[PDB]
Amino acid sequence: PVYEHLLPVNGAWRQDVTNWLSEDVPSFDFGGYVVGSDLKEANLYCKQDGMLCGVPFAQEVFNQCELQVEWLFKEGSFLEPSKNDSGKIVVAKITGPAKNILLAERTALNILSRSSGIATASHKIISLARSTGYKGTIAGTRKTTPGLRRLEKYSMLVGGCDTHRYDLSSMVMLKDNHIWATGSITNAVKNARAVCGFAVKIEVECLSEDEATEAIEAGADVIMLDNHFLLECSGGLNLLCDDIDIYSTSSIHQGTPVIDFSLKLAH
Amino acid sequence: PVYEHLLPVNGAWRQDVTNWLSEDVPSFDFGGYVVGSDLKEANLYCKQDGMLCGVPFAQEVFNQCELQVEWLFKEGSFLEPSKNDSGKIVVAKITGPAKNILLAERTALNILSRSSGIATASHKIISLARSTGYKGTIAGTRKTTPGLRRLEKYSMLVGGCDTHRYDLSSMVMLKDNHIWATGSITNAVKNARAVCGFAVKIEVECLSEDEATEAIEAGADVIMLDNHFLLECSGGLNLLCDDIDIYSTSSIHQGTPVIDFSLKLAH
Amino acid sequence: PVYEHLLPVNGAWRQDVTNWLSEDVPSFDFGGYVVGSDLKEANLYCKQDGMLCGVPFAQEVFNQCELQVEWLFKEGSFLEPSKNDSGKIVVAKITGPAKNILLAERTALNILSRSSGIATASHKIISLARSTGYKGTIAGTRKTTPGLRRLEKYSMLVGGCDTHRYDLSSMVMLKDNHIWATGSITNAVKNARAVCGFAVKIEVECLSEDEATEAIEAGADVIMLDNHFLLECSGGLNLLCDDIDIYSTSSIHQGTPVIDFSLKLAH
Amino acid sequence: PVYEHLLPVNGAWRQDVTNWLSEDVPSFDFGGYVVGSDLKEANLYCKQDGMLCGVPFAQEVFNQCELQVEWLFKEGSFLEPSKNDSGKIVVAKITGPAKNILLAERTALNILSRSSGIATASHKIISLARSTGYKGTIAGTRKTTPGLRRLEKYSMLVGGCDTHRYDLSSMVMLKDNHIWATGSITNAVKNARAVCGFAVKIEVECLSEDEATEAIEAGADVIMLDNHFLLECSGGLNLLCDDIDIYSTSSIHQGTPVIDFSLKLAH
Amino acid sequence: PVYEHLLPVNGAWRQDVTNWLSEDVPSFDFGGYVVGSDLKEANLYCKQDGMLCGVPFAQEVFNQCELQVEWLFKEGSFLEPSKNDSGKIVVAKITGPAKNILLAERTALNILSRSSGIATASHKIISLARSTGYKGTIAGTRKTTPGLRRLEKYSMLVGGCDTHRYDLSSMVMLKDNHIWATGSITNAVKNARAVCGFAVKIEVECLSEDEATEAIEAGADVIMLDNHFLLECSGGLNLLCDDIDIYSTSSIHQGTPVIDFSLKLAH
Amino acid sequence: PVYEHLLPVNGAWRQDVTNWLSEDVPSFDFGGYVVGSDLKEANLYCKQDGMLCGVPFAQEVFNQCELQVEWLFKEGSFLEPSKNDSGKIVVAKITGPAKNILLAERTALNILSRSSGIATASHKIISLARSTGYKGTIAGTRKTTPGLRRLEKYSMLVGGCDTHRYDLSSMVMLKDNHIWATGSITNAVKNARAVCGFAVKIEVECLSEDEATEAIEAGADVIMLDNHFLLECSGGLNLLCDDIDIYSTSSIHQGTPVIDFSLKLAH
Ligand SMILES: O=P(O)(O)OC[C@H]1O[C@H](OP(=O)(O)OP(=O)(O)O)[C@H](O)[C@@H]1O
Ligand SMILES: O=P(O)(O)OC[C@H]1O[C@H](OP(=O)(O)OP(=O)(O)O)[C@H](O)[C@@H]1O
Ligand SMILES: O=P(O)(O)OC[C@H]1O[C@H](OP(=O)(O)OP(=O)(O)O)[C@H](O)[C@@H]1O
Ligand SMILES: O=P(O)(O)OC[C@H]1O[C@H](OP(=O)(O)OP(=O)(O)O)[C@H](O)[C@@H]1O
Ligand SMILES: O=P(O)(O)OC[C@H]1O[C@H](OP(=O)(O)OP(=O)(O)O)[C@H](O)[C@@H]1O
Ligand SMILES: O=P(O)(O)OC[C@H]1O[C@H](OP(=O)(O)OP(=O)(O)O)[C@H](O)[C@@H]1O
Repeated sequence: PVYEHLLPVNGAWRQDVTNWLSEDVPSFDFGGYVVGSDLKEANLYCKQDGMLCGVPFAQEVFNQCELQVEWLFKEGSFLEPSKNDSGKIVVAKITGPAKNILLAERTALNILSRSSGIATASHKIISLARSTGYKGTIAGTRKTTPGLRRLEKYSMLVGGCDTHRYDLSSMVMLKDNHIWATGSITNAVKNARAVCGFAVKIEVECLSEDEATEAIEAGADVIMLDNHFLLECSGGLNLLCDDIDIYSTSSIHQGTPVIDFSLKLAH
Repeated sequence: PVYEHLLPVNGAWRQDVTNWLSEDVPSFDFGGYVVGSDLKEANLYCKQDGMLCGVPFAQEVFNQCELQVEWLFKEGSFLEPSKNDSGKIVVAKITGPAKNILLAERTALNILSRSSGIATASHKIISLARSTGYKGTIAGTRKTTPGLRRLEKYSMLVGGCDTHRYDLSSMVMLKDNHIWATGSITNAVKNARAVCGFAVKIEVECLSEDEATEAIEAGADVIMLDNHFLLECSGGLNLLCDDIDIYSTSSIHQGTPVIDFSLKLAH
Repeated sequence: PVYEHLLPVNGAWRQDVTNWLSEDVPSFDFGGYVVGSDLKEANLYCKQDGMLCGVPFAQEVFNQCELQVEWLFKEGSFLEPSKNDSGKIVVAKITGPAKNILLAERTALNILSRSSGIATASHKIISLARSTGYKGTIAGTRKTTPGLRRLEKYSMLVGGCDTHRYDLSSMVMLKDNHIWATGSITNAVKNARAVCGFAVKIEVECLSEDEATEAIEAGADVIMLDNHFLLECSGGLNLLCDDIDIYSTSSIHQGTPVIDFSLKLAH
Repeated sequence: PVYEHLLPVNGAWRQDVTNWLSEDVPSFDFGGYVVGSDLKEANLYCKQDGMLCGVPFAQEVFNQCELQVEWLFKEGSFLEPSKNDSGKIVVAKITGPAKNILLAERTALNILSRSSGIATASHKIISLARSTGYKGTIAGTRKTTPGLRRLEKYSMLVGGCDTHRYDLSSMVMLKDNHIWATGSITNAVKNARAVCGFAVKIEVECLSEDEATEAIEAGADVIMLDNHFLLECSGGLNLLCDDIDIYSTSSIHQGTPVIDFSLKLAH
Repeated sequence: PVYEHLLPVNGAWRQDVTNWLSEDVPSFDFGGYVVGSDLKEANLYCKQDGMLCGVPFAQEVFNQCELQVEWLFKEGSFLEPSKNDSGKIVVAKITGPAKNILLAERTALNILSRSSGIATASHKIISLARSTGYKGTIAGTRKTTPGLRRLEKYSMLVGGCDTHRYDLSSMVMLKDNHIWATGSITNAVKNARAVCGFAVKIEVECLSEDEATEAIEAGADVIMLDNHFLLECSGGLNLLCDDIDIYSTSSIHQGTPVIDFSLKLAH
Repeated sequence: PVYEHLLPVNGAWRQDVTNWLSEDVPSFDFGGYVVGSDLKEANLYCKQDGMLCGVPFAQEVFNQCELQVEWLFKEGSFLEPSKNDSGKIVVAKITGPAKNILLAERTALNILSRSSGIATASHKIISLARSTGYKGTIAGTRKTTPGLRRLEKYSMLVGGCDTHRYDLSSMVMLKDNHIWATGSITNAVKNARAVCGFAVKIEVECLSEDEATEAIEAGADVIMLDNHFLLECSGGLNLLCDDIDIYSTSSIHQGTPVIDFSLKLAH
C-alpha cells in the first residue's frame, strides 16, 4: 500500500496545482526571462527534523513545470538533517530548463513545508498516545485551511493519524441544536438516518450517560462524551487517555509549525 | 482608510469563498436537514488574545449563506478575552435560518482563526521592531499557503507589516542564477529592466559591497545584502536591527499559531 | 424535516444550474428578442401520474431567470393528472418577463421530468418491498448519469429509497481484485481501515459464508453476498426478499422512464 | 467519415470528463489504495443487444486514467451478445495500473450504457420509419439531460437520427407567444430574421394552412403543423407517417432504457 | 424588439464580466483604499462621433460593482459630440461608493469603446451598401478577437450588419479541402448534410459556374463564388456590388478604430 | 533572452487558449467530420508588412490541436511580403490530421493578426521616438481588450514599448479623486504607501509644479504632469517630446490595424 494511491490519477487536485501556479504568475515571469531555458540540475533540501510529506503534490507541481525529478526518500520517511555537516538533506534531484525550476520552486516548497509539518505533528502525537499503551485512535478535525483540505487530511494519514469526517456529507454529526430542533436525540437520529442511510455513520455529542444511552438506542454509530458503537473525547492537545476509542485534536494540523525545505540549483 | 477597501467589490476572491463552501459540502448537508430553517441567533466568540482579522472574508461567507451579521468590533481591533468571567468575547451577532448558520460556521471560523493569527504575529514583530527605535519596514514573504495568498497577505497588512512582492510578476527579484545566466549583475538588471520596465521595481540579492554597487549602478531598486535605493536583510525571526530599510521574515505568516474562535447558537 | 434542506444555501449545485443554462444559449437567444420583456403569467403542468421531485433545482433555474414562482404542491407529493378533464395538473404559477420564462422553460422541465421519474420509480419499489412485510432497505447505485449525480441521488431520497454510497470516497467497497491484491479479505480490510478510518464504513463483496465470516472478523461494516454488521444483495429489479438488510438496484434511477411536464404562458 | 471527428481534438467536452471523474472522487480513493498499481488486463463487456455508442467519450475517460485501450468494434456497430454461451461480448481490452482501471470503470460504463441506449432507440425508430418507405427525417428534441447535451445529441447521430436544433442560438423556433408579441407571424419572422440573419434557419409552429402560408411568405425555413421550405410534425413516438419532411420525438433519447455494459479484470 | 434581449438573463457572458474584473485586480485595489466608499456621482462621456454600443455589457460591469446607472441614450443611438462646446456627451449618470466607480471604470470604458467601434464601422458600410440601392446583406466574419466573440458579433447586429455563422457548429462551411477529401462537392455536401441535418445550413466555396451548380444540386444552402439558395462574395472592404445576396468583410469588426469614451466623478 | 520565457510553462494563459477553442466549437465540428484525419501539410502565411508577434500563443493553439509546427522566423522578426511574386511569406510549416489543422486555423490566425498588429504599431512609435534622439520610454495603457490583457501587453514588449502598469494591484496610480478624498496629495501618498509598501511604485497625476513638488516630497515614485523620480506625459499619439521620462499612448495597442495572416493546406 502506497499513500499517494489515495489520489485519483486525474481529478480536481491537479487543477488545484495549476491554480496555485497561476496564483504566483498573474502576467509575466520576469525572472524566467532573465534566467532562460538552459538545462540545469538542482537539489531539494530538508533543513529541519521531521517526516517527509507532500510528495505526489510537489511531484505534480514539477510535472506541470515539465521537469525530471528523482526522489531519494519515500514519502513517510523520517528525515533528520541533524548532522550539522550541513544541517540539510537532499530529498530529490531535479533537472529541466532553468526558468521552469525557478517557477516551480516556491509553490513546491510551500506544499512540502506545510504537508511535512502536519505529518510530523501528527506522528508525534500518535507515537505519544501509542507509547502509553493506548490502542485507540487519534483523529483530526474540520478546522483545516480553506481550499487546502485535501492536502492537509492527506498529510494527517501519512503521519499515522485518523482524519475524522472529511466534510458535512461524510459522517453525520449531531449536536444539541439538532436535538433541540427535532425535540430529542432519538428524533434527531431518526431524521439523520432517514437521509444519510446505512452507508454513512451518525455521531452524537452527548453530555450524560443518559444522553449517550438514548443515542445508542436510537442507533447512533459514534458518541462524543464531552464535558455496537464507539466513543470519542475531544478538546485538547498534546497532554486524559483511557482505554476509549477516539480522541480528536486540531493540534495535529491547525496552526502547526512547518518543516523547512529549500531548493538550489547546482552551479 | 479601511483595509477591506483593498478587496474589489467583485472579483475572484468571492468565488474562492464559494469554493471553500463546496469543499465542505460535496453532496448533501445532512445536519442542515435535521436542524431545519427556523430563524436563530448566535454569537461569534474570540477565545484567545490577539488581533481581529478576516472580517470581509468571513462576512462574504455569511453573505453567501444569506445571514444577517452585526460586527461588534472593527477589523484590526486588539481583542483580549483575558477576563476569565468567560474567557470569551462576542465579536459579532448573527441571525438567519438555523441550517445556514451551521453551514457557514466552520468555514468562517477557519478564516478568522488563521487570518487573526497572521495579523497578531504580524503586529507583535512590528511593535517589537518599532519599540527599539527602528524606523524601517518589516516585510513578509512568498512562503504563503497555496491558494490562500490573497487572505494571508491581506492579514499581514492589517497587522502593520509590509507584504513584500505579491508574486513573480510583481517586483523583479534577481539572484546568482540570473546573474550567472546573463554573465553579470549589470546584465541581469538590464534584461530585467527591458521586460518589467519603469513601473516595476527590481531587487538584487548581493553578497558583497561590490555586488551591491554594481547593482546600484545597473539601476536596481532594492538590494538584499545577505551573508536612490533601499536595502534588505532577511533570514530570521523574532530576535540584528540597524537603521536599514527592510527586514523580511516568514515568521509573521508561515507556520504561525492560530487565534481561536467559536460560534454558538443562542438557545 | 424538508428534503431541500439537504442542499447547501450556496455551493457547486447552483453553478451547475448556470452551466445548464449556458448549455442552451451559447451566443444569443433570438426567441427572447422577438418575445421581449412584457410581464407574463404561466402555469407549469404535470401530464403524467407520478411523484413531484426536483423543486429546489427547478426553483434555482427560475431564480437565476429572475422570475416569481408559486408552488401549488410540496415536493414529494404524488400527482395524478388522472382526471381527463385535462389530463394535466398545475403544480406552479410563474410570473416574469416573457423572454425569461421561455429561457427557463426547457431546462426546468428537463430537471423535473427526470427528477420526478427517479423519485416515482423509487417510490414504486420501496412501496412494493414494504408491502410484503420487508423491513429493510432498498438502495440505489453509482450507475448515475455523469455530471448529474447530485440531482439523481437527491431524487432517490425523496422517493423513499436509500442512495447507497455517494462516491469512492464515501464508504469503502472491497472486492476480489482488492482481496487478491492484498492476499486476503483480512488484509484488504486492514489496509482499507488504515486509510478510511473509523468515520467511514467498509463493505466487502463475499461469495461464501467463509468469505463473509472472515470479513466480519476483519471488521467489515457491510457484507455483500452475491452469487455488528449488515448484509446486502444486489443484481436485479422489480421482482428474492428475505428478512435481510440491503437490496440494491439501478432500476430505481438508471434508464428509467420520465414523468412528463409542460409549461405554457397564459394568453 | 468517422463520427468521432465531430468532437474537437480539444475543447470543453474533455473538461467534462475530468469533472465527471472528480464527481466520483471528492477526496480520496480508498479502493485505489488497497488495490495498488500493478499492471492489469481487463475486458469491457456488452451484456445486452444494441448499438455501440460513446467510444470517444469512454476513450477520453480511459486516456485521463492513463490506460491502454484496444477497441474490438467500431462505434456504430450493432452488438448482439445473443449467444448465451456467456450472454456477453468483449468490445475492448484494457491495460494499466489496477487502481487506474477501477477509477475509470464506473464513469466509462455510465457513459457507454446511456450513449448506447440513445443510439439503439434511435436506430430502431429510423429503421422503422425507413421500412415503410418514408424518405424523410426523424429528429430528436431539446429535452436532453441537463449538462449531458453534447453526448446525447452525438448518440442520436450515430444511431441514424437527426438531432434537430442544438440550442436556442441554433435555429430559430417561433410560436404563438412570439407571434402574439409581434402582432403577427409575418412580424415575428421579420424580427427573427433581423437578428439571426441568413446563416440560421427560422421555424414556425403553425395551426392552420393559413398560418403556414403566411409563414412561408414571411420566409420561414421550416413549418410545424401541429394540431422553399420543409414541414414538421411532432408529438408522439414509436407508432401517422406520410411523405413529409420532419417527425420529431423525444422517445429516441429522453427516458430511454440503457444498454448494459460491464468491465472486469483478468485474474 | 430590443437588442439586449438577445443576451440570456443569466449565462456565461456575465461570468466573462467577472473575469474581466479579476483581470484588473489580481490582489488588492490600492486606489480603492485611498479613495474610500463615500457615495459619489459621475458622468460617462462619449468623446467621438459614432454609434453607442455595448450597453448591457457595461451595465453588467456596473451591476457587479453595485452602482446605480441612468442611461441617457438608447443603445443604437448615433452620438455626435460634434458640438465643441465640450466635444463630449454624457450618455449615462452613475452613483455609488467612490471606489466601486473607479474599479468599474476602465473595464466598462474598454467595453464601450470597442463595442461602439464595431457598431459604428458596421453602420457605415451597411449605410453605404444601402445607399446604392443594394438590397442584400453585408456580413461579418469569424476573424473576431479571441474570447470576445459574443460582444463583437452583438456589436455587429446593433450596427445593422449580419453576423454570418457564429462558429463551426453553426452553419456548415465547405471548401476545396473538404471536397478533395470526399472526392467531390456532391460527396462533401452529402457527408455534411448527414451530420448537421435539416436545421443547419450548408455553404460551399465554389470557383466556377459548374462548381456552384453541383453544389446547388447536392443541396447546398449558400454558395460562395470567389475568384432555393443564396450567393456570397467576400474578400474586400469599403469599396463590386450587384444585385446578389451576401458580401462578407472583416473590415466591420477586425482591426477597426475605437469610439472614445471617458468617465469622471463630479467634484 | 527570449520573450516567450515571460510566459509560465503552465498557468492560466494555456487555459485561455482552450477556452478560445471551445468558443469556436460549442457542439460539433461538422467540417472536421467531412475532412477527416488524413495527415496533411500546410503553410502559415503573412500577407502584410509588419512585425511577427504571438508565436507562443499560436504555438499553444497548435499544441492543443496535436500538430507539428516548424517556425521559419523568430518572434520579433520584421516581415516584408513586399515581394509581389506572391505578396505572402511562409512563417511556419504545419503537419497533422486535416481536421486538427482546420480547427486550429481561425483561432491561431486571430491571435497572430492582432498580436502582430500591436507589436508593429508599437515598433513604429518607439522607432519614431528613438529617431529624434529621445532616450526615454514610450508606454502603453490599461485600455486593453477585456480578457485579452496578457496577449496585448506581451505584444507591446516584443514591439519595443513599455507596458506601463499591468493592473490596479501593480503600481499605484493616484489622482484628484484620491487627493480630494484624503484632503491632500501628501495624505493620498501616505495612505497609498501604507498599503502597497516598498515593493510597489506610486504615481501621481499633478497639474502644477506645486502639485508635483508635494508629491515628490510625499515620496511618489512617478509624476504625471498633465495639462529620485520619473516624469510622465500622456494624451496623444503618433505626433511634444522632450528629454523627459515617460510618454504613454493607447495608440500602440487600442483600435490598431491588424497584420493579415492566412493558412492553407498543401494540395
Ligand atoms: O480544536 P480542538 O480543541 O482540538 O477541538 C476539536 C473539536 O472541536 C470541534 O468542536 P466545535 O468545532 O463544534 O467547537 P469549537 O469551535 O469551540 O472547538 C469538535 O468538537 C472537534 O472534535
Ligand atoms: O523564511 P525566512 O527564513 O524568514 O526567510 C525569508 C527569505 O527566504 C527567501 O529566500 P529563498 O526563498 O530564496 O531561500 P529559502 O527557501 O532557503 O528561505 C527570501 O530570502 C525571503 O526573504
Ligand atoms: O445494476 P444492477 O443490476 O441493479 O446492479 C447493481 C449492482 O451493480 C454493481 O456491481 P458492479 O457495478 O461492480 O458490476 P455490474 O457493472 O456488472 O453491475 C453493484 O453490485 C451494484 O450494487
Ligand atoms: O416529447 P415529444 O412528445 O416527443 O414531443 C417533442 C416536441 O415537444 C416540443 O414541444 P414543447 O417542448 O414546446 O411542448 P411539450 O413540453 O408539451 O412537449 C417540440 O414540439 C418537440 O418537437
Ligand atoms: O477578411 P476579409 O478579407 O474580409 O475576408 C473575409 C473572408 O475571409 C475568409 O476566408 P478564409 O478565412 O478562409 O481565408 P483568409 O484568412 O485568407 O481571409 C472567409 O472567406 C471570409 O468570408
Ligand atoms: O488613450 P490615450 O489618449 O493615449 O491616453 C492614455 C492615458 O489615458 C489615461 O487617462 P484616463 O484613462 O484616466 O482618462 P481617458 O479615459 O480620458 O483617457 C491615462 O492618462 C493614460 O496614460
